Amino acid sequence: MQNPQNLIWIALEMTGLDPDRDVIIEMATIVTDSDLNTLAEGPVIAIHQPEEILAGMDEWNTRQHGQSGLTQRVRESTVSMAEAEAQTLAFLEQWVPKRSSPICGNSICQDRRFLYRHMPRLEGYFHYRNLDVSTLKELAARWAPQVRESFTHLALDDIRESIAELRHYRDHFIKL
Amino acid sequence: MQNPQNLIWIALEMTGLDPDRDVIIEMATIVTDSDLNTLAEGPVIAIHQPEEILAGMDEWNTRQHGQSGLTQRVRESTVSMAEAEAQTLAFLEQWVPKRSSPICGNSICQDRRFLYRHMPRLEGYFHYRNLDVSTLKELAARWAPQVRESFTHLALDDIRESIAELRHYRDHFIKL
Repeated sequence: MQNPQNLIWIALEMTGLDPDRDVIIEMATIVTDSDLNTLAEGPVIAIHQPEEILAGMDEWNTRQHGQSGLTQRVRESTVSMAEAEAQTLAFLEQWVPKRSSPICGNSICQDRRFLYRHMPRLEGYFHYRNLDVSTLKELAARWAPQVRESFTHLALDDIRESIAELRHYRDHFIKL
Repeated sequence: MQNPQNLIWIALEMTGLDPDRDVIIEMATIVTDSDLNTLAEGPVIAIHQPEEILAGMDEWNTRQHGQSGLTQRVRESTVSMAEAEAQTLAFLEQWVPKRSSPICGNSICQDRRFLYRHMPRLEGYFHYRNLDVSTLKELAARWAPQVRESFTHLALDDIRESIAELRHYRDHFIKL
C-alpha cells in the first residue's frame, strides 16, 4: 500500500492570504501514483473557527466562502485544526511513507506556508520539494500558448482538476 | 521597454532559513524575456545588518558567510533593507510591469517567504505565481531521468545557472 513514489495532492481554503495571520478553514487530499492515476481520495474537512474570525474576513473571502457554503460548514464543524491534521495524516499514512512525496497542486507554496504555520506535523510529512502545476501553466502560456487553451468550487473537484491539468501537460507539453 | 511577458529572476542570501528569526543580507536580480534571453542584470546588493544580528547566526551560516566575504560586505554596507528593496524596484520597473512576472528561480517559495516578511513592496510587485525550475527537475526525475542527469558561488552566476537549468529543460524536456 505505502509506496515512496506515490504523490500527495492537497488543496486548502483559508480566511485570507497571510499564512501567519489567517487560518485554514478547509482541506482535502488525493493520492495518485507517479503516473497521475488516482489511488484514493482523502477526507474533505471543514475546520471550525470562531465567529469573529469568520466576521473578520475581507470582502472577497466573505462573499466566496459565504456562497460556497464553507462559512456555514466552518461554523457547524466540530473538527479543530489539530483534529483535521490528524485525520488527514491517518489517511495519507496508508498510501505514502513519510518524507517521500512533494506537495502537489496549483500554487502550493501558499498551501505549504499555511501548513507549516498551522499543521506542522502534516507539513513535515512531505518531501521538501514542491510540485507546482502552475509553473507549467506559466511556461505553457508563454511557450505553447494553445496547449493552454486545449485544457470547480468543491474541494475534490479542485484537486481532480489540478491532476487533470498536469496530465494535460505531460501529454501535450512535455516531450517524454 | 516594459513588457508584461518579461521574467524577473531573483537570488537571496539570508542569515538563516527562518524569516521570523533571520534577515536578508544579499539580493540580486536578472530580467530575461519570455524566451530566457538576458535583457539586463540588476544590482547585487549587500544589505547592512547590525553586529548583534550578525552574531545571532548559527554555526553553518556564521562560517559560510564569513568565508565568502559576505559578512564583511554586510558589516560595511551602507544600504538598508528598505533602500535595497527600493534600488531593486527601481531597476525592475524599467523592464517589467507590476504583478506580471512570477518569481523565477530555484527554491523560490523560501525567497517569497523572506520577501513577504522583509520586502513586502517587492514581494507584491511579483505575480503571485512561482516559476520554480525544481518542479521541472522533479518531473524529469520521474518521467525522463536522463534529462535531469544530463544537466554558482556568486549571485549573478547563481541566477544564470538557474536560467540555464530551465533552458536545458525547455530544449530537452518540453516539446515545441
